Amino acid sequence: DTTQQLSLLKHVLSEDKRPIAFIIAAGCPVSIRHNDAPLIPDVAGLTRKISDSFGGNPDSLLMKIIQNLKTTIPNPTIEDILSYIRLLQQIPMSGKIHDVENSVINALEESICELIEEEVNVDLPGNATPYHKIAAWINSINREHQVEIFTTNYDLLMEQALEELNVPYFDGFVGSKRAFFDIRTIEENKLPSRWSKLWKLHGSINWQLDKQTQTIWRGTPSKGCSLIHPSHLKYDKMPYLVMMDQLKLFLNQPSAILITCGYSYKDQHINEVLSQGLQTNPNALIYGLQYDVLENYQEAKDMALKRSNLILLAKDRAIIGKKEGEWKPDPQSSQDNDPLLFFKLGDFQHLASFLEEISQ
Amino acid sequence: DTTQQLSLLKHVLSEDKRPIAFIIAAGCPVSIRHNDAPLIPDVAGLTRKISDSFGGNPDSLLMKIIQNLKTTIPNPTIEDILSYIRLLQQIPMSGKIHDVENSVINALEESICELIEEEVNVDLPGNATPYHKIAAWINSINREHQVEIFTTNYDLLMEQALEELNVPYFDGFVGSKRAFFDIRTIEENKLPSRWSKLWKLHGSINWQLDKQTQTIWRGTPSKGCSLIHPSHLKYDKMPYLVMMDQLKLFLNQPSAILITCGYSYKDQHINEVLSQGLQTNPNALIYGLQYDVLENYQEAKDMALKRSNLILLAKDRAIIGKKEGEWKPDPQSSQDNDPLLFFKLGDFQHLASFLEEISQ
Amino acid sequence: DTTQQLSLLKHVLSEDKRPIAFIIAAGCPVSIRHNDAPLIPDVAGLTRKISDSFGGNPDSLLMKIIQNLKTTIPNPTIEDILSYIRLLQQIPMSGKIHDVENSVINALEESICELIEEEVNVDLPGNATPYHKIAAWINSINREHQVEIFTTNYDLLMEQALEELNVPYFDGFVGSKRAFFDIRTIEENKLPSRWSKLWKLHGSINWQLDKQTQTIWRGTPSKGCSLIHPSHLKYDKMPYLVMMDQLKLFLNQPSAILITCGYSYKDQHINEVLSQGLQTNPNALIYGLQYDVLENYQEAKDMALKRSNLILLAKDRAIIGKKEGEWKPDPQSSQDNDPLLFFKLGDFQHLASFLEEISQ
Repeated sequence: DTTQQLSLLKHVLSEDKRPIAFIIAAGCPVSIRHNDAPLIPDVAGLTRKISDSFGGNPDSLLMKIIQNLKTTIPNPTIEDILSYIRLLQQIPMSGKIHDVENSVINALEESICELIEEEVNVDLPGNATPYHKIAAWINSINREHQVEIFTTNYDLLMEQALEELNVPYFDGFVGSKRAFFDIRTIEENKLPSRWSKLWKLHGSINWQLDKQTQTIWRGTPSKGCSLIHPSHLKYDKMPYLVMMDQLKLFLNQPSAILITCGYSYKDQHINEVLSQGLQTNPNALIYGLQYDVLENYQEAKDMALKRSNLILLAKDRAIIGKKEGEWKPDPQSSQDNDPLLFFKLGDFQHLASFLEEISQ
Repeated sequence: DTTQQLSLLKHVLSEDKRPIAFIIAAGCPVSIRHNDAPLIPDVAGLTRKISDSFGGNPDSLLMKIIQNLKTTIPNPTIEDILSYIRLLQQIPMSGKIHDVENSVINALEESICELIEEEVNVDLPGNATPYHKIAAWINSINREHQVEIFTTNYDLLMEQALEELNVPYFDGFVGSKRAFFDIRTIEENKLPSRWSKLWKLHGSINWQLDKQTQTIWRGTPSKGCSLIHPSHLKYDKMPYLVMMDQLKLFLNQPSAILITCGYSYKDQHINEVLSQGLQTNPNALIYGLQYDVLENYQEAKDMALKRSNLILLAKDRAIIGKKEGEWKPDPQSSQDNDPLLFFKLGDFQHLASFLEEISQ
Repeated sequence: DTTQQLSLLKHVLSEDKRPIAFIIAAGCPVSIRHNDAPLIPDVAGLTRKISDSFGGNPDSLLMKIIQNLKTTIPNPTIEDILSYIRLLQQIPMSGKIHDVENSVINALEESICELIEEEVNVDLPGNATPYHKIAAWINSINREHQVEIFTTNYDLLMEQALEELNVPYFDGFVGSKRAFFDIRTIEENKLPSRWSKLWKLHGSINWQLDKQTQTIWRGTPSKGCSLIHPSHLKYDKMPYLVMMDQLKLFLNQPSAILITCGYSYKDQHINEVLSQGLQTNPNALIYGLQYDVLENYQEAKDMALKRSNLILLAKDRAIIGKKEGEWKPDPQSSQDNDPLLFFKLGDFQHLASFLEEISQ
């Protein structure tokens, strides 16, 4: 099954008459090897670091909140904890839920934000990283349709890689000193055709908010970024709806394509916007790829079974147009012992190799 | 001054080359006189009746909630109370804030919904009501641009008036038995040019939700309608964002017009969407009219002073393109005593008379 | 004969350049199996249960009327009984024909109306019913020509199946509270091309009449629906002529197609409108299919023998262009005993399977 999918992917990517996009999740940053350790320990890692940082003491508010969430959420995460804490802050919660913290909840969330900021504030080492290969592919060939990239991460790796190889892009903000969030140009949609576009759905580490005018601006990472929010903030002093609107508006164009790398389809709003855009535009496609085994992704299988234009591919099997298929007999593993049919090409490093092979 | 604005409104409404809209708030239902009493006691009455219904006993949860809200917001209302109760429901609030009601908060909100449903579930008496006059104006002349109506009320007066005079309209839902919320046709925007469109921003009394499939549908008013929400519900099993997108998308059309009757600009989301639409489309106009005195409307003054495409008119003064003007010397009141210059036409009955005169 | 007709039907249905229609009679509701019993016992059942409901007592008016009709009508039915009763009450029939019932005829027709109402007031069980498959076929592919459905039944199965699978349609009425019968839009014929159209020729259980203004409207099934009339009512406070006219007007577009399922051609008006429209447009086709043996249908054979563009098909033989043919030798039944050549595809469940196969 490797040959057919590889060839068709080559054909669809080689054409320059179709829009292309990406979705980048924690899989891409974790795929970078450093000191035989993950560059960023992903959502589970960033959750466990907070859990161990405050220790196992039951007197801590954060451990109490985690065990409270265990009753409702089987596997609570940092996103859920942050949303829960912000929610508790929204109302004068002086009750027994916050009896231990009459006002220490603000300090707890402040420390969580600071530690996340310290953890994800790194840079790309060297010029052999996969992001450099991806940017090289992007600027290798001039195409009449712009290449967009959607990022659910907080790190600035992709911006750095796009600047080092000198690929222009527009991420929403326009300006030099304290770039503001320009709105009109976003929906004019008449940027130069050579530009890429980098949308950050979940915010970033450098976004900040000035409460004096209650307006946001992209600057430099300072002590506490107030738009670290994983899509949990105020009403439309908020660009989240606009980035989602941009994803949706992108999906509705004819012969649209999309590729997800490192996404586990565990976020509801992304999933429903993908579903809406996918049904509203039959021509829309999602060539979602999972580095993990498909058996761990019930949500992905449900999505694939509900729509016919979602060519979901996994490590072991594949779902091509509401029908599920497995790997055909091929000598994927030369060794006789454990002849596992694994599609190793779904790894992000291997994906970058694939793109650079296409480009050259 | 009356002559200039009256004539220009007549000319701009008489033309059929421009889109027209309305925004209808509690002022329109309250302007109907019945038994020398208000037909609907408006938001202040709708709140005070609820407060008096549970009595002045401090043991009641609702009064404790009201006094809790007094500490943060000076003037709590039914919308704020409902949002606050729903918010408290969102997390396992078993603490001292909800110590009195371990689980009685759900009962409290259920009773609030039932009582408000009983209060706003009435019908139009006779055929002399102003809504009938407005519908007569709408169907009096065929215009190449559809006339839309945005309603923030919960009553079904507008639908009944449009039905009795046989004016077709599309309110989002398509079907007969238990009509679903059709999404695609909303954004295709290719309905017959004769149809009006009636959008319900704050929900309505007949919308209901089935939790088995977590999908909404408009049917008949049963005991407990789960979409009474004044824009406080789940993520996009929710039509609120779609109606908001429709308001925005309408505002961006060339030479767009809008009229607000009974609106006090006391909702932040409505206000910011109006402002953003005004900015993105300078040609957009808002001929907002207030029945009350201008001195009570700080938000209206602010919006009118920071934008130029908003010809706000009040009972006493007017704001025409970022410049504030008052009533010029005219014999508005014949009586010598208290020669108050009041633009009395801003009341909804007088507005209906004005439209009737224009149509005939 | 199976292969050729099956292939030709596949080709004619697969094309998106032609109008398509359906006619749905009691065969489709009865084809549903429930508790090893018919979901609706069809016209014979709905007549015999009325007969047994009033018992075998000769003192009953209804039994007297049935035996009176036996003299003229060999096999009287519920339609004939209802028409006869409405005729009897149309004039002051105080004579010996109504000597037993000075005023009890109104009570008799009432009780008949409610009894029919409860007997036909059911819902679709599950999601494996054939109607769901038909709607899935309808919305499976976008076609430039709208798919209409004509129904002679009183049940609301088709509406429920269409709206559960998110299929829009227009059944004549426009509105939300008490949807009125809009006339102009019916003949404008400029609805969005994506919409289906569901016409109810024989009325329905939810249509009602307000005598204060003598106007009809679709609402919710209440106690006694005054428009269950099987095309026997007042003059043009009556939409029957309009739906008949709509069938006629549909027959006149070029390359028009039509399929009847469960129809026995026992209605004079439908038969003559089919014949006349088939005369006027020789390009019109009717692929009438009978689940029963053709020998029971003299009317269908007569009509097929009068016209060349009516490819009538039966269980045993077929009539293709005024020439009658029988089943060619094929191993339809594997068993040697009773090698009956029966076209099993004429059953409605099998038709739903056929449409599902075409769609997939």
